[PDB]
Amino acid sequence: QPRKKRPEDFKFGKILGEGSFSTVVLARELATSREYAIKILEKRHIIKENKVPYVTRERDVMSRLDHPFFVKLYFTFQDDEKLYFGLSYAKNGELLKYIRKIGSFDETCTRFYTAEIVSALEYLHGKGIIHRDLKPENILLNEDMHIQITDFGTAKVLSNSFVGTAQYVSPELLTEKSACKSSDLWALGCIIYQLVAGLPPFRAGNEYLIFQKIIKLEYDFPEKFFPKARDLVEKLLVLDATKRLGCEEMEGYGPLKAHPFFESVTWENLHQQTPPKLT
Ligand SMILES: O=c1[nH]ccc2cc(-c3ccccc3CO)ccc12
Repeated sequence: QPRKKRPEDFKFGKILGEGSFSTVVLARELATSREYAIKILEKRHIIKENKVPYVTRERDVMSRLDHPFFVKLYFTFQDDEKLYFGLSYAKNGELLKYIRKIGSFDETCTRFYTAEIVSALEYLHGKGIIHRDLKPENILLNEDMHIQITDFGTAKVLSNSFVGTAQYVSPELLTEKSACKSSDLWALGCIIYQLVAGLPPFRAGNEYLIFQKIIKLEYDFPEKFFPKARDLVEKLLVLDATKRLGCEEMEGYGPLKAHPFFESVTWENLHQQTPPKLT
């Protein structure tokens, strides 16, 4: 590989995002003119907080991902106080940003971007990995407007430690501290609802209220909801995780990709296709 890089190799700029144990900063590599999104983590804070297992697992999962619908790790290096991860810069930002600005997607865009997410999850789960915190803030759009899914600190590599954003948490989490590939499919059913309705399916004044509706399966479809989308969503937001379309007990991604909502989809070269214009 090329020699290890250093902070001094980069012109740092704009902060792209702030996590709890990391900041992501836009950097341009001097020698190449390339722009990376560099995730910076301070060792003391990680060690103090007992996150070494999470930082490690993050780097490790990201090293194993070789697929266009995922953020790529290009390099890592380290000074005395900090860790740096050279990641793909997603030029167009969060999917949630677009949900906000156009309110919700028409059927073509829902179907295109839903399909990409399904195809991303098929690959991920193929390698025995659970994202565990899938959501519109985690799904970035590169400058071609294809998705790039990020944020793998909280991911789990198959062979129950209490993660998740409230809106997208699956029942089994609230019930057994359990998580499986189907937890991600739950999140999918939530994200789909949100693409169409323009809003997460379970919403309440606070986390506890949210968790209540979730385990009760307490949410409703607006009348304008595309029927074939609604139908698919109903086969994902199933309290029983062994009966969610797309999971191993349901015989996997074949039946999920076969679902009528995806009738017009060509799964085979999704990232070669030209994304429908939003809105
Ligand atoms: O461009 C990026 N590449 C890889 C990761 C990444 C991550 C973020 C981020 C970071 C922290 C909190 C929220 C967010 C979401 O905005 C932004 C841009 C990128």
